[PDB]
Amino acid sequence: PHDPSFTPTQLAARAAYLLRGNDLGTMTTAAPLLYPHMWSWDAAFVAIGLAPLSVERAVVELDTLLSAQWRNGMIPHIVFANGVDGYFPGPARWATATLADNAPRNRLTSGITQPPVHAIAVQRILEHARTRGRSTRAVAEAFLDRRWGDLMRWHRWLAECRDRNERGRITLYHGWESGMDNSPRWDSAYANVVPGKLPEYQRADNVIITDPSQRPSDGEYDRYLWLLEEMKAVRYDDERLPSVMSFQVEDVFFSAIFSVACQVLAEIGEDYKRPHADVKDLYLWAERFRAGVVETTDQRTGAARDFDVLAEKWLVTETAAQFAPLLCGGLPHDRERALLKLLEGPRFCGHPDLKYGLIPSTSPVSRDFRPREYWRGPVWPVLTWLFSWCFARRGWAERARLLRQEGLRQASDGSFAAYYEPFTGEPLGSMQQSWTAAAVLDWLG
Amino acid sequence: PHDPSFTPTQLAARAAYLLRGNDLGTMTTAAPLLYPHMWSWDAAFVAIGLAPLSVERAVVELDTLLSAQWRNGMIPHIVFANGVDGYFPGPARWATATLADNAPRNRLTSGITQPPVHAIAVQRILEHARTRGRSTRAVAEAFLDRRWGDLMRWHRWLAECRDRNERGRITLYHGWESGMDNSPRWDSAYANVVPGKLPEYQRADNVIITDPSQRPSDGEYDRYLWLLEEMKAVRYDDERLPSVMSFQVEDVFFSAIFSVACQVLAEIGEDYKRPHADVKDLYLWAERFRAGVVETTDQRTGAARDFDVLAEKWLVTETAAQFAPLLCGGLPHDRERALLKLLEGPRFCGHPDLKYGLIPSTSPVSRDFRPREYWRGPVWPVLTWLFSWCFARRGWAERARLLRQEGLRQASDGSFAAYYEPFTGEPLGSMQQSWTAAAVLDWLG
Amino acid sequence: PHDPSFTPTQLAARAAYLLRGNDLGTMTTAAPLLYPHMWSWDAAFVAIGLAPLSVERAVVELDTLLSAQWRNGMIPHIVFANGVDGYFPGPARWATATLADNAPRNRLTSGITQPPVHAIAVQRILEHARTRGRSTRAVAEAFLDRRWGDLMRWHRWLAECRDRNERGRITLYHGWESGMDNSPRWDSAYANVVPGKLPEYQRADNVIITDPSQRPSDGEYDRYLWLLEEMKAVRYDDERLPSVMSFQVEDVFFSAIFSVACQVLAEIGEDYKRPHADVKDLYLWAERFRAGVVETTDQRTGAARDFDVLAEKWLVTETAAQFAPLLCGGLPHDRERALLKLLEGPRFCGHPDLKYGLIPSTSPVSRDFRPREYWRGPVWPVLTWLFSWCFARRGWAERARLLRQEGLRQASDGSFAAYYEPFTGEPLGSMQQSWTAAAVLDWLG
Amino acid sequence: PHDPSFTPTQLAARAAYLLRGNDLGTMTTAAPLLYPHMWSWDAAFVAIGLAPLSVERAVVELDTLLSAQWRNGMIPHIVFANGVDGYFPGPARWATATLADNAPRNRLTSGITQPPVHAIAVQRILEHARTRGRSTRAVAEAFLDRRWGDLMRWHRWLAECRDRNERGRITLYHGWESGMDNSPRWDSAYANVVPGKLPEYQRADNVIITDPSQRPSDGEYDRYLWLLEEMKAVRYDDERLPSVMSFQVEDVFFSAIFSVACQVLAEIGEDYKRPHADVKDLYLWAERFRAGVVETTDQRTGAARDFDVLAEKWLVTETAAQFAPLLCGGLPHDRERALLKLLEGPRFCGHPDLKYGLIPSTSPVSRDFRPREYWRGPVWPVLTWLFSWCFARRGWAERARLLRQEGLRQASDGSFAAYYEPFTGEPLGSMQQSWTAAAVLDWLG
Ligand SMILES: O=C(O)CO[C@H]1O[C@H](CO)[C@@H](O)[C@H](O)[C@H]1O
Ligand SMILES: O=C(O)CO[C@H]1O[C@H](CO)[C@@H](O)[C@H](O)[C@H]1O
Ligand SMILES: O=C(O)CO[C@H]1O[C@H](CO)[C@@H](O)[C@H](O)[C@H]1O
Ligand SMILES: O=C(O)CO[C@H]1O[C@H](CO)[C@@H](O)[C@H](O)[C@H]1O
Repeated sequence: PHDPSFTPTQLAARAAYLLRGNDLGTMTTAAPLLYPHMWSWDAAFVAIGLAPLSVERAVVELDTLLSAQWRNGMIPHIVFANGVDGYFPGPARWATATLADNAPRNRLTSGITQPPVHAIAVQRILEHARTRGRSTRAVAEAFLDRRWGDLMRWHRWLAECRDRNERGRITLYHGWESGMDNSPRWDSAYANVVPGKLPEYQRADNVIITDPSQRPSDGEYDRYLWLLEEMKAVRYDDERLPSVMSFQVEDVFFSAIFSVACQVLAEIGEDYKRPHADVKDLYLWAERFRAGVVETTDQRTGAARDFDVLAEKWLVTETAAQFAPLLCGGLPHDRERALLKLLEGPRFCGHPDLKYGLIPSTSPVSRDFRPREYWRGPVWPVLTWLFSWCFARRGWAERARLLRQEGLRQASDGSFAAYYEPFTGEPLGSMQQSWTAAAVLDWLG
Repeated sequence: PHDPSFTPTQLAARAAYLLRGNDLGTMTTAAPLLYPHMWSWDAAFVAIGLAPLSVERAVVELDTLLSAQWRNGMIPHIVFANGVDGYFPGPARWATATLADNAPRNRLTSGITQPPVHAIAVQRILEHARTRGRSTRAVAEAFLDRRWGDLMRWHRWLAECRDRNERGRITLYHGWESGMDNSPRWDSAYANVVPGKLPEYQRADNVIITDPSQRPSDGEYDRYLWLLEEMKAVRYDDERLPSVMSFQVEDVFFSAIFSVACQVLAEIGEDYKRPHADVKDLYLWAERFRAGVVETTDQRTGAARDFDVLAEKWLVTETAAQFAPLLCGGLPHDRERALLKLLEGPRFCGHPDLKYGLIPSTSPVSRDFRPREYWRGPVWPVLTWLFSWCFARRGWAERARLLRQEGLRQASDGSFAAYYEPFTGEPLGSMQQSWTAAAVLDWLG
Repeated sequence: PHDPSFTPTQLAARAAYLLRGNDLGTMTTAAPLLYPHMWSWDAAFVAIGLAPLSVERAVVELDTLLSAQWRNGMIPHIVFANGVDGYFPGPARWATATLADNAPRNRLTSGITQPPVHAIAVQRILEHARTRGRSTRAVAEAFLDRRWGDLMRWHRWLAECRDRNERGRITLYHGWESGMDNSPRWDSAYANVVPGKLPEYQRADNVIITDPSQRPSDGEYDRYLWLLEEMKAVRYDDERLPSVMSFQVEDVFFSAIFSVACQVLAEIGEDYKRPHADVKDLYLWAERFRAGVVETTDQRTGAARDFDVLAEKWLVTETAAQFAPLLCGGLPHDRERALLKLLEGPRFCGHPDLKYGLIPSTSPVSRDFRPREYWRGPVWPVLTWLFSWCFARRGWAERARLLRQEGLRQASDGSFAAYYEPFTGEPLGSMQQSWTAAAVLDWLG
Repeated sequence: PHDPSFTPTQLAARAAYLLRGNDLGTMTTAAPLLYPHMWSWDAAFVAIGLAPLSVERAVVELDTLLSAQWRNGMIPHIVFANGVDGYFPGPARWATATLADNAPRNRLTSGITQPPVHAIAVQRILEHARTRGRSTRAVAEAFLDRRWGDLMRWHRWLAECRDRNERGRITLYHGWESGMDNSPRWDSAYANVVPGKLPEYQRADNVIITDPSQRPSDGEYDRYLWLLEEMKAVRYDDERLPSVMSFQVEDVFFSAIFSVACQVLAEIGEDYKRPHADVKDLYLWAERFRAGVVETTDQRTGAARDFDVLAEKWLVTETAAQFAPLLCGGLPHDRERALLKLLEGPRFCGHPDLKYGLIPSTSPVSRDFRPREYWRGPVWPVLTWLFSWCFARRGWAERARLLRQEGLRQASDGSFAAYYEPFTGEPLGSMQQSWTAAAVLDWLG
């Protein structure tokens, strides 16, 4: 009644209880109702949240994700659970098992990718394992032995097939690959997707999630599905995709994450005596994509811009993706101070109506802002976690601590919502979201 | 390495993670390997540990236990899980489904009982539910509606069938019913059990638990099983059991718990407008068994004694059961001060070699003390929990806090062992014990 | 900014910082400017707050107060700091140094008393000292050797001089002695106090606290000061006050505190082998004042009433003092359930407009309620602490816990105010009150 | 008894209690009896410890130190408390009031300096103040207005007067200025200090700390005091010290601190709009001293070496000062990995006999190691704090965390010692050291 918040220990217990409840055996669902399968970057966050509970089970999560890796290195964004339906588009719609020569054997997966946060999860598992003694270190190190080459092939497929022109930015062929499906970032690119006649479909996500204010519209999923048809018509061939996709964007946030991931993976490889050629490639990619992120930035504010490859125009929007350069580094001193000022000022974390000092997914003063609508305004604990972890790595200890502290306060209701209304703090969307429990577990220490 | 202990939040998360991992769906195993079924007083502790995580699931645990209640009110001490084997004596050995007219339908259970801590679990669920708002209160109150009469019938069967002469003490027909199977308390009663030819058996608990120093011997399980044959030969008939059992003891610790349970259940019934006749009976039983506990006590020390009904002699041993009167109250002032002095002095919590200020199951200076052997010396977190909760209820706030604090320190290794070596703090016995996680969760708040 | 409150460690640090900043050397001021001297029941709370910081300095605080005890055993309610002004009425107005034959020789004091919480402070000092090792235990035990006789003389003075008819209630000759100067409890008794020729004066208290809504009015002060003239005219002679005092009330809250204090001090004397005749006297007084409190109570609700000795009339008001019987026990079971229901319902802690689940000094629905006016409504952390500590001693562990939780949450702003607006939570009166810091330190542990 | 340590809240409270008890009013003593005056780098730590208690009082502590700054910008290492004795050498021995033209007019000080951690204290004060609201921010900002020029003059004095050749390292004329009086770093430099006619004296430091194994020897003090005679003979003239001083060493640890401090103060001047020419100077010095530190380093391990200016020889010793480059950055990637390996391995933090995972002041395997002797081996919480804070600024969040965790665990005894025996954990030297309390308060948050 008077205080619906949970104590830190009650909150940690409930978060761990949620993670174990979402565990199907070898994979954790992204969320029981809305997302009853394994999602790629949710799984990396899940592995971080499991690392304080069981290094063995955190490793199993990544082991299961990488068993679904495509022949060519791509980590698909969904690994479908054995016979679980409920979700759409499902494996039948994707048809990767019969169409894609690179699809894995005895996993059903999607045909698209998602951001490479996995090296970060590996670092956190390693750091936990080193606090727990010899046998737990053995587990983490045996994992590195098993999966280092798979991780390299993941990073190499991004660097060679989604940055074909060595521009230092990752090209996406669907907004789902950004992790921020309905972000204002992609409105103008989706606006140029004109679909033909697409096979008949019954939407599945809105049956469970009632409120249309906290879900995407019906015109969105028509184009969302047309892109799937385009990929199918070329059997998900990497060499043919540029010739046919009606959606081709360089995602600057995805690219900054990849830069950071490369640097983290490189330092792991140094510490664990991995092949020198692998470490050298990872440092080369880290620097290339740092450079590719900085090339997009506004000269006065430092704001990073996405790039629409088909239209050949910078996508200028006011979302949290503008702060990509803060994650990977590389901006000139003055331009970075300018970007921190934007982050902390009234267009983002300093907006006077915000309940928490946290980063809204879209600026409240932007014309595209919708306080309830996924990535068009709400605050996402997973973004708070990622910014706070990257800020700590830049040496911004106090900024990272402020994000953690406000993130823990917002999460203390124990809804483990995927996102929160930025003004009222109302939990929104799916409750029971695995990666919000994971963020809380990693924060609480 | 330097500090193998977990922080309070890490420990709470791991405890909740263990409880959810031990959940079969509607019941929680007492321990994954050694005890893969539902045990009666473990389940009550499990429900307490679940109450901070999910009032709904805490209620389900007790709902599942009471669906196995016998026609006559007895709560059996094991509810066997659907088809899980591994344990012995199993349902085949017990044969209650075909022999006992009172056995439940579509549960497999044992034919013996275990201490009535369930009202305490109900209180803790109620107290949690009242902090969580209207819908969670509705769940707890709907449970009371469903199960109040079952709880009354539980208490009434103890009061009328295991205290047939209204002496205010519970008679047991097997040491397993005490919850402290191999306690020195029962050595002289087991010594008078001479068995015939008992059906051939292969012990199951020692296959998983290697060390014979932390398990009971082979002569113990021969008599343990002979008693089972005696109960079978009279189809578990309550009226016939006194005529035939070779083991009949009044358990003073069990009786003190029942007294406390009656008082707790009575106060619940007052608060939730249960029938007046039920509340009045519960207060009558609380006072009868308080009186029955006090009648056993040594006039100088207050130590409570068990009673061997067949031998007609007070069982004088130096175990933690001597402190039964401290739980239920009723001793004269001076005699209670004397008993607290014994509890805190060098024969128990004040012994100079103890690692924690906690109650050893048997006094280290006793001839029967074995530092590694179950209830013959080790410290059990479940006993710490129960003494600390009962002490708080007597108003001994500081004593209760000291027990909690030392219990949390001992448990901070995260083994969730059932018992610990009293001198070195080594975790012993089964790890992953549900009710040790439960105690930690309730303590941490 | 986004959350003004402090973490538990920051709060504990700031409480300790305040307590040391108010330390004049051997005494601690009740508040820096408003109350720049030693108050008697504040000093007990101060000693409780110092015990986790320094047992040696906690003992010093009580040594200093007891060095000011009158020759007849009275502990006076103010011990003035040498050569400190800024509080009225000061030493010159009281004129005890010149008029009172029983006043101390090396100290300047007031000529009235205050509630006997001192034994509770001695119990907290002893409980802290027992956890800290041998040299610290010796410090606490030497304090007992040195001051047990003084504590007995304090309790004996109250029992014989302020309960001359052995009614088991404490008579007060000034509302200041209740600790609740402007409580509605005293309104009708004050209306019968007619000041005669009262020598001129200027308040100093409302030059520091200038908001007129937070302190008593001029008219109330004229009566407060006139009572001093009546005492001074008989030179503070115990034997003459009944014949001359225009204010004579039996204070049931003070009486319940005394009952508890006697029982606490008796238990200490048993533990530390004090003379048996003293322990016997203390247990006798504990019971006598318990019965005297219960004798006052409403037959339906259990509410305790003060008694106007001059008017020979029960004083019926709706203040926190009604709950006196919950502190000391003694009510029939049914009427204590009713009384608890009154405490927890809409007239007190369950009032729907309260910011915290705490006890307002006057019921929000009483005609006498004033949300800002001292003891006429505001929430006082000192009352919270006493209720929570005494509840825990009754065995009401969850009730005590909830009051402690809500008190920490209210106190988390770090103002250390003496009282708070019950609806908005605004801190009122003087900031930096030592006994609020002390409550916070004891709660946080 | 069973666990001597304190909870985080009890520890925080006791740290704050100590800091306020050492407060003389406008300055805080370094330790009650041993160091009963204001030491310069202790005072910076004191200001860090006060910032979560009172921004106003933290600012006062730095105001008091800066009011004692010399006319040429030097911050002297002792500001003597008015009319306080018990420390030698006191104001009369130093004779700065009479001999030093640059000494302050309203203050008595020493005639040597100490490391410039002051800018780090200003950053912590500002970070605290930004979380506390408008009036508190104004207090911190007014401090900046009032003292920025003084801080610049401090940094400028070091950069121009103690690095006259622009080598980017700070020359010291007394081992006391390093903060590490008896470090093995200075042994060979001290062996070349020959006292002439040295006026008689009695130590006061080893009358308080009487165990001869914890303080420097008589022979060391004769050299310490003779250096004072050489300074006094040239009236503390910066321009003459190079010609007369028998002790002239470049201190690489002091130099790294200065590099960090310059960078911190530059960042503050940018945030708070200080003159651009000042920010430019600070960034220039930051880089110059970073390069001067790196120039000293071992080509294989990265270890930094001090330089004996008179002997023109690198000083190779195995102390914590070797790790100077980790504070300020600048090493090539490979050699910093080597240096981190040295810090974490068996020669320092990974030595198998260490009670805590902390940095001993001298390596346990060095011939110079002495487990009790001041800076020749003991673990100093001040070093832990500086390393952990600077590590976090490098982005090594887990390394910084581990040092903070081990430092809290060592400090949890509440002794607030300045240094600890590396193997047993025994607190050494003076208890009640303010800057250990300050580190604990900052760590606990
Ligand atoms: O891809 C989709 O169909 C839906 O995507 C949403 O759910 C995923 C699982 O939680 C997240 O991985 C995404 O970030 C989020 O936007
Ligand atoms: O009954 C048995 O066969 C074995 O009994 C042991 O295991 C049970 C499950 O943990 C506990 O309920 C008992 O207290 C404990 O003694
Ligand atoms: O006695 C007075 O003159 C003023 O009294 C107030 O201040 C005292 C010091 O905090 C408290 O002890 C009282 O309870 C409170 O009513
Ligand atoms: O300078 C001195 O005479 C004595 O020096 C010691 O005491 C100081 C105060 O704590 C510290 O600042 C030094 O680091 C430490 O070495």
